[PDB]
Amino acid sequence: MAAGQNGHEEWVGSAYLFVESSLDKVVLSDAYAHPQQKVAVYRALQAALAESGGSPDVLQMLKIHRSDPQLIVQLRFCGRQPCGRFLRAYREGALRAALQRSLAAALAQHSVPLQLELRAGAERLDALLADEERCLSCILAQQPDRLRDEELAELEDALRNLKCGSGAR
Repeated sequence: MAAGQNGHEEWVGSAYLFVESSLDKVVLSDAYAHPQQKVAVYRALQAALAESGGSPDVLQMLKIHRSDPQLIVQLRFCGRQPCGRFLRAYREGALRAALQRSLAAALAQHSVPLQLELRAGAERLDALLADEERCLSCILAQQPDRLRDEELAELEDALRNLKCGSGAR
């Protein structure tokens, strides 16, 4: 156990994710326009991150951005441990999306190909799979902005109290 001066170790930034079903007959982005849908999607996306290593205590969504025929979601980071799981789990999530397309016909969908892309700077999703250290430089290069997300922060904080996982029994 060594120690002396107070280390700062500050690692936090914002990342943009694009989610689309690759379908031009359904306008999914418009559906997220409604506020109730954004909040409902808010909990759905939060649970999905836990599977990839994005717990609501370390990784949270700052806000949902809607632009063009795609959905943009802002993510926040703080712990390095859950950060490595976030990018490593991202590759696995993309593979899972391919399964949904084959399962679409099997269940009741002609085809629902969904995919996630990362845009943190000049490197895209294919530019982050090769080097993992670079993704941190891009995500950390851009500072977050809570000036316009003050209302969202209260909404996610209220959501935390409603959810009670890890029961004592």
